[PDB]
Amino acid sequence: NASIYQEFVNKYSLSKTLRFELIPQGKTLENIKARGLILDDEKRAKDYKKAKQIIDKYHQFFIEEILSSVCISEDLLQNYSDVYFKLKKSDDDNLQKDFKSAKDTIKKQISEYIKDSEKFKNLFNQNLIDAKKGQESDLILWLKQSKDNGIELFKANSDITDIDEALEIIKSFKGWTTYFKGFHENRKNVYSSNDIPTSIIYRIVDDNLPKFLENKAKYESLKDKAPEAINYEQIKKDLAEELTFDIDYKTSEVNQRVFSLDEVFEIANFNNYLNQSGITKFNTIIGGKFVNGENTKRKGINEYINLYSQQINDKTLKKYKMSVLFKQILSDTDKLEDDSDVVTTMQSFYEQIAAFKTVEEKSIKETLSLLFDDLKAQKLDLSKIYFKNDKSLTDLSQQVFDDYSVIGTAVLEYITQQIAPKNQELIAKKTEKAKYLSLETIKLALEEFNKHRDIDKQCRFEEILANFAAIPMIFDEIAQNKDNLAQISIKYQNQGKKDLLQASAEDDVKAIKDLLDQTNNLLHKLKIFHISQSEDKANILDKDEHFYLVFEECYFELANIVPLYNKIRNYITQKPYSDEKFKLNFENSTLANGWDKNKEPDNTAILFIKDDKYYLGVMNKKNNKIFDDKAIKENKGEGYKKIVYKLLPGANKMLPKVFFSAKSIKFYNPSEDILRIRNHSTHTKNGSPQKGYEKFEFNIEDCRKFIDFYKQSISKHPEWKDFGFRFSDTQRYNSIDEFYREVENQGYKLTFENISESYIDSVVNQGKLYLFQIYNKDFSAYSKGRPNLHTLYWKALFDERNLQDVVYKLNGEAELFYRKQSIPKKITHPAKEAIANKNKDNPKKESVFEYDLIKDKRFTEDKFFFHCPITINFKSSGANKFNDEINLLLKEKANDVHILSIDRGERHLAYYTLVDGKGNIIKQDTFNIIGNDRMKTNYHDKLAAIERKDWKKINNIKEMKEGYLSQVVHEIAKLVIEYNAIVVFEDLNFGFKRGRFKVEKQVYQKLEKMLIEKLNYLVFKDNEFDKTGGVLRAYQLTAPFETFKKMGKQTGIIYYVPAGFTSKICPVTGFVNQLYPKYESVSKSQEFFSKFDKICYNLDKGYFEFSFDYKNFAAKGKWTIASFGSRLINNWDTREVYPTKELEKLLKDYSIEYGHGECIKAAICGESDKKFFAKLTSVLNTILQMRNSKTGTELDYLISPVADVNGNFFDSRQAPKNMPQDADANGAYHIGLKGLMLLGRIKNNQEGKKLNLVIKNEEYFEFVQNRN
RNA sequence: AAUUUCUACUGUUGUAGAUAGAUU
Ligand SMILES: [Mg+2]
Ligand SMILES: [Mg+2]
Repeated sequence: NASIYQEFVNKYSLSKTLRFELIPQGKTLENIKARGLILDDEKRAKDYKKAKQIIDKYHQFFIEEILSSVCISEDLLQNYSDVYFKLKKSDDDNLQKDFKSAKDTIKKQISEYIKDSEKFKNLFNQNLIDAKKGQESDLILWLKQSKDNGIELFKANSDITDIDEALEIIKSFKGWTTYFKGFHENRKNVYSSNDIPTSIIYRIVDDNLPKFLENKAKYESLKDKAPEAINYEQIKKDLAEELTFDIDYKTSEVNQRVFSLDEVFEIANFNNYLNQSGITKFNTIIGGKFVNGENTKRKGINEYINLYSQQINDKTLKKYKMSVLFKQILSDTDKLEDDSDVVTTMQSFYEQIAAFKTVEEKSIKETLSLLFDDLKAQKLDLSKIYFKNDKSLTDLSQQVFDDYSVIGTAVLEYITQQIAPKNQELIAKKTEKAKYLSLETIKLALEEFNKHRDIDKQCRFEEILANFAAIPMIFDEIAQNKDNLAQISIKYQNQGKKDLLQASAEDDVKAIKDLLDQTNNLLHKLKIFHISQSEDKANILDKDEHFYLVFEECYFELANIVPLYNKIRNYITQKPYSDEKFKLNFENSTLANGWDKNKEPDNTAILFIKDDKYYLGVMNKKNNKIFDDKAIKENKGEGYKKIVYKLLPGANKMLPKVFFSAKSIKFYNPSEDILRIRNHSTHTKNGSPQKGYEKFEFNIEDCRKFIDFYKQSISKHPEWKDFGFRFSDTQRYNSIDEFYREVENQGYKLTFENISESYIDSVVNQGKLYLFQIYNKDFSAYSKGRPNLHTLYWKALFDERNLQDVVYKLNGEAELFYRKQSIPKKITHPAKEAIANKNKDNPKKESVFEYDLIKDKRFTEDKFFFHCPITINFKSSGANKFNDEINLLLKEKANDVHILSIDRGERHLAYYTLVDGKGNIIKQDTFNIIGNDRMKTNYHDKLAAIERKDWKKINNIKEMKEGYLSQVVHEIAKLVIEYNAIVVFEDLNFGFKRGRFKVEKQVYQKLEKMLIEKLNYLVFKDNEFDKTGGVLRAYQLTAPFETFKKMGKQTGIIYYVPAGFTSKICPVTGFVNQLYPKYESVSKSQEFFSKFDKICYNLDKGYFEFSFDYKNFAAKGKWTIASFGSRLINNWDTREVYPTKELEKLLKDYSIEYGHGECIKAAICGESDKKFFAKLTSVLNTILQMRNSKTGTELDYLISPVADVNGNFFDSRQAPKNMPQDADANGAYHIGLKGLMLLGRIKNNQEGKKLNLVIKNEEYFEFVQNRN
């Protein structure tokens, strides 16, 4: 059996960055501290933190200015309003496309306007902090203007005192602009036109515009129905400052005057809002404002509606109240480093909750109590109020009705009888694909659903209303608990102390968590009402404007928990040490940007090799010529070997730029012919000719002529002449890109220069060069074991075997870092003193050490770090169309392939099954045990040992689980190569498992991702260097990871199949239970049992038999289930039940006589008694239960009611080795069967491009049943 | 209970596997 992956190696190139520690050598540290370089860069990091804040202030200013300047045409806004309001009442896919496009053209206008502005162009690049040509810095100009105009910008900021400091901080970065290269990338979004929730455009159109339109419609209707509601004269006198607007967009006339409430609500005048200042003005109009002298609040539109509602004593008028506009991004309104932060932030949050007053001017508790009481009182319109259809509704159904499926089944069935009573995608749109469901729909559906069910089993809508009537009671507990928190807060109020996370405080922490949990859970219950836009649907719906106005107002204030919850939790679970570090550049703006020899004086970083040890060194800025050609000539000696780095990147643009520019032109002497070639670009099929010259058709002789000129010029070039290019004969290539590729592949070359030890020692001794040793425990003298993979890669960079045909390449843009001391150095385990060994199975229970052992020693001392990127498979091309290649490879080699199916068990962390092409199981075992002869570690026992109330334990379990996964991906890899398999996982994107498992969906998703990334480059440490699977040749079975969503049905060699119906199936017969006896009602039970083909007693065998065809009741077949086994009945203690004896008892109890083996079907249908059918369906369900488990015994198994051709029943305990041994093994096995289907579809695919990797349940059932 | 970093460790100044850094 050859390895089907034997030739899948060196397939595609990918980048990786290796990490190492730098150990100062000789007098290096002494000189560095003497110059104080580290402290300077440390201050530079703090100045970075402040500098981000300054650049934020400039961003905020620019947002205001540009948005104030921006105008948008009335036609587009009116198109928006029209499609929007049309979309409210009727949801048409046409209006969906129309709404998206009408929205997108608004965003396009806003973005296209801002991007052409001058302040924006220099905003994200080097020119922001740097002075171009003569021009000074835009940011500095802004700061200087802010000092000249006497505005105090930074008074709010604690870090920055005054504008002079900000100017000095910004000037400090003038050559250091690269410090912000990451920062600017993140801020690039702020102005983006895409779907990002953090954008100025997104807030304008996606957030504020609908609210404004609603406010407009409420204003117009208010004028119509309530003409004297607003006092129009008085609002001008009070709010005049806000009523003043610079430009009227309706008439496009520029004049400064108070605007009429009619004018402010003109759709064209939205442009005066949409920026922070206008948003503030508008909001003041809506809600009113305060003047410091007055002592009373100036009334707003809303208060006028409120008071006029009092005069006429009408509650309807409040339905016209208006929602506040969202504040613009980066507006002037965080991280918890100590106990004071936890205490103060929590106190502030809950004080905000308690003191908040809604639009109705009552507390959140009072508002919600009044609100939900109204919903129960029926006063509200249930046609206009919606439940979100996500897990929130399922959770509601389970909460009140004790079944998650009731509501969904009820609405589906109700709508089915509604729109299609007589007899498909249409009903789905109305129910299953509906993003939000109306309360009216739920009530009607439930009533009609309850009409046919016994009063015993009925589920009532009044229960749901009572459920939400109950919620405000939670507030009382909150109010109580925070009072206790007050006393807890005082002891932890200390400013610098961390003691909250010590052991003595755990009880208080429990109190804190319980409080936060109560609030967070309260939010989760309310989350169902929230209206959240989801992609692929606008989710604009006709709604009660008062209900959602007050509810959204409460919800958004309450929703602040999740940031608070996450921050406090993160604080409690933080590790003893700290990972904080800051960048080290020694006096040089560009440190590692390239290793090139020509750029050595500029970049200042060089690499040495001494014996098997590797050293990095950095020349002092003043003396960077240390290694110039004369010096390496004078000092050549055998002590250290400096690395000579030569690279020709980007051949396509590099060759022409060098040969065809400036003085080089005269040197390289391009001929009149080849100059004609270049100008008209005849050498390129499609390329830009030199501007001013017209593109010509590709001519092959011309291209080859150009190649010849390039070769000649390479021979003349001083540096590239020594690269020793070996080129195919110029006549051989069909395209210029092939020559470029040869140039690029041979362009990277690494050589060494010997340097005397005395020269290195002296030059570091004088402070001229800083020498560090690149180190990890694999480089220690004591380390005889197997090295880290990264250690193998780093060693491989300089290996001669690698240098012949380059696999591992050295990359530029490396970085050095400094990490200060995070913890006291404590001797946890003194030497010569024995230690208990934590591993349960370890033979030696004690270990004795001659040297001290220090917990988390790496963080006890300051340390230097080095991050060096490298390129893997440099000569190989980029990765594309990988799945097609893999599928073809399987197509040819499918005779030899296997299926490795992995599943997260209920009693097992993970389980796998190797399956034959025919479907037999070659091997199955648990992943619980990770071990070699030295050590076996059982993660199942370890994990079960830990199991989780407090935050710290939950975190420890999660972290351990993720690390255990890091172990398991290797086992999977070994099995893949060994057995020639393909990995089959359950699909976690859609169709993920329902139940309770030892490994959560989120963690298992991590496992799938980790296995993808591991199979990107797969190396076995013991495999031979040159041979496949070795350091040079690593199996590449997967394309690089992209996103969880794009994993899809197949990634590389890994296939994701739906997990549905995996664990509930009979292995031999493929039996599935798709007919679920629920005992809906007596009559329905009679109909349900009547559909059975025949129900009788088998006299010879001794068990009852139920025979049926699914056609009468998704699944198809003739089954004839049996009662044979004993079933353990599912926390609370287990009892073993015998279905045969139970049925004997039930039938004997009634008139029915089974003892003759006559068919009972008619007699069963004869009884009208509730009790008979209730117990009968219960017994039948017991018969249908395949998985039986004892909670304490940790034993579960699968047995199936249907019989094979021999009449033997499948039992996991009596099962052979090629059949699943336990209940979880079944699920793994059937995941493999779905993979077998995918294997077959790969095997049989034809010239048609599309391979169908999606497995429908019908296909699943048919395949599984007849195959054996 | 030692680590470029992570998990489990003692597998002995480290052991097995994992490990794309930076940035927000
Ligand atoms: Mg090792
Ligand atoms: Mg540890």
